[PDB]
Amino acid sequence: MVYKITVRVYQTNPDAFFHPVEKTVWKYANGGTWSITDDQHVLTMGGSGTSGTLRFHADNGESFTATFGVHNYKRWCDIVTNLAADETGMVINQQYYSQKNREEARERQLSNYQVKNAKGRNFQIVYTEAEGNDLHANLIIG
Amino acid sequence: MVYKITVRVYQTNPDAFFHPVEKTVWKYANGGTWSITDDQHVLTMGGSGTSGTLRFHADNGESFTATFGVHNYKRWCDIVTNLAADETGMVINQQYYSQKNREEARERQLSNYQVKNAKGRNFQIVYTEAEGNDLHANLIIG
Repeated sequence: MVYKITVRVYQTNPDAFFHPVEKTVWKYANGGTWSITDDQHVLTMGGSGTSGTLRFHADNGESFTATFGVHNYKRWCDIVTNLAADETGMVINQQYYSQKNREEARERQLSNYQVKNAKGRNFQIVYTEAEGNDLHANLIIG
Repeated sequence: MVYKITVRVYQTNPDAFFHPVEKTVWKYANGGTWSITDDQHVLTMGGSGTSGTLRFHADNGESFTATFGVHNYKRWCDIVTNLAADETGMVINQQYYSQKNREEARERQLSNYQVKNAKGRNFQIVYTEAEGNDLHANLIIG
């Protein structure tokens, strides 16, 4: 059955402004689509076992990836900060199915995750609808 | 050596409606960003030698990828209409730097390319500004 993850982005700090610069979809479970409905990023997936990655960028150099997916019928999420120049969104998205620490993050099936970058800025994902096929999550930027 | 490719999408046939469902950026040349300015898709790249893939999807089931980038200081593009169910945009984008047939398609440095899918719908990419670091291309859907 189709899984959908609707993401709302909350920027709370005026000292920086992030905007999406990359939207990727993993190939498993017949892939999926990244779309927009009323300023909401909607990830529609063909089933459980795949994911999608949003990469954001602020004009001050700061950047992070926010990956949302469904592993064994349960939602998961992870945030990667301090990205290298050759660490684009498609690079990160694939790592959750090849790189050990990333695979463990997905297998944790978190309804919420929190991490900071080197500058101290906090990034959080919180699933407000954390069960079923219609998932909703807030992306909160500190 | 920063390159920018501005893409304008033209849909000419009311029997279908396509919309972007994936925007990827290849990791080479310090990667880059996919952005939006006045309904135009803007691919900014840190240098020559990388690319970005836009995957489009119609509600009838039709899909294709339009990849734009710079190879050897000249613009290039390619359209893939025979998307496998496990071939998302990030899959296609990487193949231009791993699969020989896609490598050759990139190294041809096309500023103009036309191709159809199995249903007979035509897809076209034309660079109206095919010179310099500020490149401009039309994506015309038949």
